[PDB]
Amino acid sequence: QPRPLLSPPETEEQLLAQAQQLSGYTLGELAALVGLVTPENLKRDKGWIGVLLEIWLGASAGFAALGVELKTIPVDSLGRPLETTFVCVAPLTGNSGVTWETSHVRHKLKRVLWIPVEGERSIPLAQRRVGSPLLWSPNEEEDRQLREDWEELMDMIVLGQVERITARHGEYLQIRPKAKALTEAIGARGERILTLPRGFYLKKNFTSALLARHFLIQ
Repeated sequence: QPRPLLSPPETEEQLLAQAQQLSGYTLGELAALVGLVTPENLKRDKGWIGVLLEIWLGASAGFAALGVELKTIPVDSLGRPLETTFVCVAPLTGNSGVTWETSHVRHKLKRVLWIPVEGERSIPLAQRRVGSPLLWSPNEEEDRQLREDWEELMDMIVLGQVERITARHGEYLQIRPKAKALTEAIGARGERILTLPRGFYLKKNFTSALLARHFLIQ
């Protein structure tokens, strides 16, 4: 029977052991154990699940230390990703001299704690359960492909071909509009263009394969 961490995890094994303690419990049960009330619609408190997990993952403090990025991931009653996963915002101006090494994507992705949560809309927020957590780092072959995708997409962005981008660019990573708003960028001629703000995303089949791995034998 779970209890929130009296202090932040001092190691990633401590952080994972706790995350695993919340598997099977619903957001409503986890909030009731901490004196919180689950909204009836997340749209009113857009960042509610994040605060709750942070309270449980140790000290609200009224993971940057451990070097592990926490990422919730919406899944179905079977634990498979419902959608595309957002990594970070893709800036269309002022990203020169930036590399894969000093990129926020690689940073945020170097070591991740995936926390599956049933994200199916029709399910009352309070009845959505936490799945099985998974600490993950891209292997050398995945990290080369992530670099290939990041360099390609940033190349297009800076070369003035952001509108030329589709889901066909990048095997793992993807750039999709972050969704009214328009952000400034560079065109095919180098001219100024207004466009939909963008973000780096990970394909569904990618987060899908990684959560499913440990199940397979032979």
